[PDB]
Amino acid sequence: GLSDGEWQQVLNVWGKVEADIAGHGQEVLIRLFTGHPETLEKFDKFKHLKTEAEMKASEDLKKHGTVVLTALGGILKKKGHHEAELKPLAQSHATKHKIPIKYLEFISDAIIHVLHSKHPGDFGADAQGAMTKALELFRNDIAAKYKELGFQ
Ligand code: MNR
Repeated sequence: GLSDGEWQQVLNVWGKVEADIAGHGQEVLIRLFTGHPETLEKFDKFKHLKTEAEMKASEDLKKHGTVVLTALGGILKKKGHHEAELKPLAQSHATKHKIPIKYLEFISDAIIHVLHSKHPGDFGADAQGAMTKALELFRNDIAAKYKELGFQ
């Protein structure tokens, strides 16, 4: 797990996200979609978005970004005690949305990129280490649920 110090770093970084949840959410999804276009195909509501301009101009994409990061923030603030919060997410993503764990790796990487991009020089080595651990933990706990379900 993460140490108390590490959790404190994670939630300190998360302060940045909470000052502009929609802006961070939007940039994360744009980073995901642009770098990994196959991921767009998992969203019937975003498949029409043929350019990054269209993405940036989509109010509904920003709205979804807010839903996404609010859910992740809820999870993070549990500091690893997130079984109740994580289980239904794991299950909807495997069973309904059919999201391979690879795409969760992609979005983890996107969050790290976006934090650097929006806060250059203000996302230190220790912070990146802590946030990365927290995201791997999220990812790994989801992967356990995927295995249970036999979802690939
Ligand atoms: C590559 C694609 C996917 C990735 C990566 C991804 C990563 C993440 C993620 C990681 C930080 C969090 C937190 C996250 C959280 C959500 N997510 Mn998710 N998600 N996610 C979807 C694709 C993806 N998610 C799709 C598709 C829906 C349904 C969208 C619609 O309303 O049409 C959805 C829906 C949701 C919903 C709405 C409730 C539900 O359906 O369970 C939440 C909350």
